[PDB]
Amino acid sequence: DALSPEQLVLTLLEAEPPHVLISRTEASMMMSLTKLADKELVHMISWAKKIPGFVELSLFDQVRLLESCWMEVLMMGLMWRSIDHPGKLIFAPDLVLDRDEGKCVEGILEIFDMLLATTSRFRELKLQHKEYLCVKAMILLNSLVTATQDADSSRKLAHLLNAVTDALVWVIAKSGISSQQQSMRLANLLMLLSHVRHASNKGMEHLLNMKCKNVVPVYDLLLEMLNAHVLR
Ligand SMILES: CC[C@@H]1Cc2cc(O)ccc2C2=C1c1ccc(O)cc1C[C@H]2CC
Repeated sequence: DALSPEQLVLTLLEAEPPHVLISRTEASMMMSLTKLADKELVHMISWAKKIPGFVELSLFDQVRLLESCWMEVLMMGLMWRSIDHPGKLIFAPDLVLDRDEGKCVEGILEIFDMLLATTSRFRELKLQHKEYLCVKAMILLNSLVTATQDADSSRKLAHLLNAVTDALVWVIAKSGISSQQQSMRLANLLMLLSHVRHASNKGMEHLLNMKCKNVVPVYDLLLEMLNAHVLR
């Protein structure tokens, strides 16, 4: 009964890690970002772990879920920090970027555009903090081929996702607005998610031709952290 709305929303509230800090030239940027990314991915795993039922899922599912959503989760987190600061992407209190500034990294601009844009749409939608938290967990749990041995784990996963989805519904209900407005809102929140998903996809295929030269691929960084903090 811990996967009840009120409980869950509170759990996510407390499970939220504190923003990482980082003092602030093509490569030099990738440096600071990669450095932050690594620092956030660690927190992400703790965050995941603190979600009701996650560590009870099969180890396979844990790795698969985290491997498949880190980009999107990082993106969602970026936008929320930079939701109230138009034209800017607040990677960290110190490190902040301007639209034009994005022209620095090879075509990272498209990602920047898509992001800055969607951030705006969320701002307009006046995204609430609790709405944000539920939506985030959804991404972790939602983002094909199922092995017989994984059957039970799958079954559970379905529940966690349903619960979090219900919690979001609940959070929207307490917003006070009319019933049909709740419907409309939920639909909207999900529409925008599809964008973030599309953006994070671009970002991946982007790294599928990344200048691995003066930086370390975040991939390798994650695969290592997983062996460290999820297997071991
Ligand atoms: C909007 C940048 C995106 C998401 C993000 C959020 C964050 O808080 C820290 C790092 C990142 C990275 C991204 C990204 C976007 C496109 C890529 O091909 C690779 C990456 C990896 C890192 C930047 C080192």
